Parts: sequence; structure tokens; C-alpha cells
Amino acid sequence: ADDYLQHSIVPTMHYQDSLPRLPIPKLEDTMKRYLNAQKPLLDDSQFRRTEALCKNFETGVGKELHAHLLAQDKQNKHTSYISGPWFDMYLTARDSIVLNFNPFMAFNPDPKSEYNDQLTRATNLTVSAVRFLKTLQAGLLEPEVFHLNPSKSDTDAFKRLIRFVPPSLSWYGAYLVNAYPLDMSQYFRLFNSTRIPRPNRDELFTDTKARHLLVLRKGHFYVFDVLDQDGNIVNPLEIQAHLKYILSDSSPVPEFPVAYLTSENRDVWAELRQKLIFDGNEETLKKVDSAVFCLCLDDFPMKDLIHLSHTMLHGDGTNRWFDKSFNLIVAEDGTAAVHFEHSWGDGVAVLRFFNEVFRDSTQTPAITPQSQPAATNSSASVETLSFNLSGALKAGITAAKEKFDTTVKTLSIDSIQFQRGGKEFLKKKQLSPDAVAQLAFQMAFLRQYGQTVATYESCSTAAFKHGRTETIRPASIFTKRCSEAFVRDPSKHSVGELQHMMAECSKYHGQLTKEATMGQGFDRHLYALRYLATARGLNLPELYLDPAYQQMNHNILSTSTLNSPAVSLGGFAPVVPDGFGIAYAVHDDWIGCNVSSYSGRNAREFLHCVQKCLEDIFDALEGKA
Ligand SMILES: CCCCCCCCCCCC
Ligand SMILES: CCCCCCCCCCCC
Ligand SMILES: CCCCCCCCCCCC
Repeated sequence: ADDYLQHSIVPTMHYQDSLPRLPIPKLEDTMKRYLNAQKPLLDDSQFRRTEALCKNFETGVGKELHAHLLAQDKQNKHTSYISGPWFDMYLTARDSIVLNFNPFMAFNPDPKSEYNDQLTRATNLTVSAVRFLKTLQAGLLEPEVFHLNPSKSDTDAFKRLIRFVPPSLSWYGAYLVNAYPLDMSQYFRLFNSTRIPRPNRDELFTDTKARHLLVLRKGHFYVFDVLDQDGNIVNPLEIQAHLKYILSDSSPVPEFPVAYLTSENRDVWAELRQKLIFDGNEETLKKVDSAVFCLCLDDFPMKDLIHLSHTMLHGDGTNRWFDKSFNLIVAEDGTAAVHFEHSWGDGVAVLRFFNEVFRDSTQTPAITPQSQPAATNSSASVETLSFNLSGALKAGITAAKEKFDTTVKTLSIDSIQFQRGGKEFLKKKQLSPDAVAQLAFQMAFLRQYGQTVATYESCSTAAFKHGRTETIRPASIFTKRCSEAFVRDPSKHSVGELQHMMAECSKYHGQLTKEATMGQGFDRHLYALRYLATARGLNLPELYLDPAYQQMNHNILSTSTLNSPAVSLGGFAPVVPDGFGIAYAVHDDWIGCNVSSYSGRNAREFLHCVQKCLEDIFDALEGKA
């Protein structure tokens, strides 16, 4: 009977005070792991040079920087050694946030066809989102926890007990039942938050007192309350009425859509924002910045999955406020997705938000397709924001548009649905499903371009206090050896030989996966040492000036998996001009991939090869040659 979509018996933040600290690897282990990852990428001569640099680093400056890093960590046990430096890196970056960083996740349709009406779904998705906001702020959202055995740890029985254990010892309680609570310090930024462009480093802004929603349609800005001053969610039928009002607006797109500015270089946008304020738009900008989130209503249907990906990843530049913590998008055909700003968090908060909202809006919708909009004066409740644009601002919007169109025109995206099998078949073959997907990417790249390249796979270290992410390096001596066998020398190898090579890839990949989740990767450690060197005003150590290091950090193959019943498709642009941005998901009986590329690479051809490699892998696993 309330506005909460969850009623946790355990306070949302119950485990935060007792989360284990993010460990720092021993310098000896990091150097060894760094070298292991370089083995498949460097030729003998390059490797020798790099190995020598590592030896020197470990005994010289590296040893010194590591000591300082440990000393610093001890003085800040309330956080992690990597969180601050990581935020600093992204807030300082001056590149456009569109494509370079902002990703998207698209919702599956409501199982009930009729409920996918734009007005209906925009209303239900919006109401569920505010219900999430209320639930989170009330501490009634179930604590984020990773269960190894849900049937024993994620039960009311355990909940009734841990609930009495003090926050200072709660983590241990879950630990005993093989449950791992996660960090939730970023979750508050899901709402009333935005990224503000500033001269050298951007700032993350949040106004927890704001109660209005920002809606974008045909480039126009609208705001209206979704939470009243009493703290209750505005009547769903009234919200429906205001959205119907917005959807009825016949005003044409503005000649100069202001939203384009959020896609600019950060220094350029920072200055243009200053002028916007100098020209009297501060009040308007404050309304935009503080809205609970941004709801975008596109006036067109999705033509194909490719069109959907483009629409949710970047759109046409006029109807998305890229700086907002997130943009909830709902197209004419009801297709919905969440486009979010990268810098404020690691996206776990967004996924949780995403799953809860999908569940709540499809299982307990606020309104139905037959619901009657409540009587109300929408023209009074809904304010159309206006921007006083000077000649310099219009020129600025024009330039932003040309820069946007120029970049977007080079982006290509496509997907595949491998339906011969998934987790079930692979697990029976006693192989890691994730390791197999990664092996396929390596094999496809070798077949398409004839080389082994720097590969990145995202992993979470959210099991630790202020944990963030760590890098899993799937390109190994094993995947290289295996790919060469499948691609170069087929036949010359027996099916048995191919099977054991894949087993070797899977085993090593599992090792790297566990180490990464435990903060035992080498990337964050090496980055933190470099960040500290720079902070100390010290010269960049030769280890980092090594071409091998730069190459290890030019991730041609960027990947991240996403597993969720609420997610239909997801994606992100490549992180380097000649790279691929690979979002994939291994399901029980099939495998899906959504791949992006710029002019330099061919996503469509790559996927063809990925399909081919997955078929070859499945054949070999079935005893076929
Ligand atoms: C101990 C490992 C916990 C991992 C928790 C799930 C992380 C999912 C990240 C999703 C990012 C979109
Ligand atoms: C949201 C999907 C992210 C996939 C992984 C991208 C990793 C890029 C790291 C770049 C470091 C310089
Ligand atoms: C059936 C709905 C569309 C599925 C398209 C294939 C999967 C694309 C990759 C998803 C990665 C999260």
C-alpha cells in the first residue's frame, strides 16, 4: 500500500561498515602477471626489453612507489586505493562522453504486448523508477549480495538473523553462509545527479531535495513533479496525464537543440555552460541538473536491432541529456532502454536499478493501457524550459552538432545470436562459458586480421569497501596457441588435441577471473603506482614509457558480459579508433553478442567470424573434426 517496490528486513546499507578492504597485490606478483599478459603480444626482442624494465622497476622506483602506495592506503582505510584515482581519470578526461564512455542497456518488452504502448510504458517505467528511488532512500532496498548458494543464504531465515548483527560484524555473518555483500556507496548517484563540465576536471553534482522529472521530446525540455512535498509519489494517473500532454505537443524541433552541447569536448562545453549562465540561464540549468533523472520520449519506432543500438547508444543528438546520471528512453513502439553517464560509477547500481524496475513495471504496473488520465491542468503542472541563446551559443550548438554527426557517422554496430548452444552444453563439457566466448573473440580476430591484440574484459571488485573494477586479460599463451591451431593448422591437430587446448584456455581464464575479483589483477595496481608518481611530481618511470605498456593499454578488443532476464540488448562504442566494443551474454542455450566498430574495423565481418569460430568450437567439443 506504499510507494516502495521492496521491503527489506535488512537495512540496505547493513553490510557497508564491515566490507573487507581492497587488497593491494605484492609488487612481485603484479610484475609477473604483467609479463604473463605480455607473452602473447610481444616478439622475443620486445619481451626481453620489457622483462628488463620490469626487473629494474621492481627493485628501483617501482619498489619505492609501492611503499608510498601502501603507506597511503593505511592512512585511508575507509576507502580503496583505486577509487579516487579512477574517478579522477574519468572526470579529468576531456573527450566527448558519448561513444567514448557512455554505454546503454535495453529492456526486454513487457511480456504483455498491449503494455508496450509508449504512454503506458513511459508511465509505468517512470513510476517504478521513482518507487526505486523511494525504496533506496528509505533503506528498504535489499542489500546487494552475491550468493554462491542462494537457496541457503538468500532466505528469510538468514535475513531474520543477520538483521540483529551490528553493521561492524554483519559482513562475517554473510561470509559464513558463502554470501558476499557488495559495495553500495555509488547507488545514491542514480538520482538527482549529473556531471557538470568544468575547466580542468568535471564535477559530480547531486541535489537530493529536488522532486521533479526532466522529460525530453523533440529536443524540448519539460519538468513536472513526480514526488510531492509530502514525499509521496504523484498519482500515476496524473503522471500519465502530464506525459500525454508532452506527447501531444506539436511544436517542431528547435533550430538549435541545446542537448547537443552535452556531447561536446568537456572544455568546450564547460565554457559554453559558463556563457549560458552569464546569459541568464542558471535557473533553467539548475532544474535540468537536479531532476530525479531524464526521461526521453522518441517519436519513432525501432526499425531493427541495429537502429535500436544506435538510438540508445547515441541517438540523433537532440533528445538526450548525456550528462545526467542516466537517461530512460522510451520509443514510439514502447522499446525502452537506459543510457547512462559512465564517470559516476561502475554500473552495478544501474543494473540493480534496471532489474528492479523491469520486474516492478511488468509484474505490478502502475497503470494499464485502458487507464484514464486523471483530470488536471497539465499546462500548469508541466513547465516548458526555455534557453536564452546568444549568437555565440547558437554557433556553439551548430559546432557541437557537426562534431557529433561527424563522429557518429563512423560508428557501426551489429549483433548475432548463436543458437546451437550455451552454458548448458559448455558446462557439460566442463568448460567455462565465459572462457569459451573470449576464446572465440581471439580466434575470430586472428582469422579476420591475422594477429593477437590487447584484450580487455571488465570484472568487478565490488566485494570490497569502495571496490570498483579490475581488468581480466583474456588474451593468453593458451588462447593464442588454441586459436592458431583452429585457424592456421586445422587437420594437423586431432580433435582430442583441440579439446585439451580449449580446456587449457578455460582453466587459465578461470584463474584470472578469480584473481581479478579478488583484486589480484595487475592493471589497477600498475595504474595506481603511475598516478602516485605523477602526483609526486616525479618523472614517469621507464616501465610506462615502454611501447609495450602503451600497447597493453590500447585495447583493440574491449569486452564486458551482461547477464540479466531484464536485458534484451546492450552495447558500447570501441575504446580506441581501431578497436571493437564487445558486449556479450552466454545464455543457457544460446550466445549473443552486440559489437561496435569505427571505420577502421568491420563489426559485421568480425561477427561472421565469431559465428564461424563458435561453430568450430562446438564441433570439436562434440568429437567432430
Ligand atoms: C564477488 C563478485 C561480485 C560481482 C557482482 C556483480 C557485478 C555485475 C557488474 C555489472 C555491470 C553492468
Ligand atoms: C561499459 C562497458 C565497458 C567495457 C570495458 C571497457 C574498458 C576500457 C578501459 C580503458 C582504460 C584506458
Ligand atoms: C532477442 C533480443 C535481442 C538479442 C540480440 C542478441 C544479443 C546481443 C548482445 C547482448 C549483450 C548484453
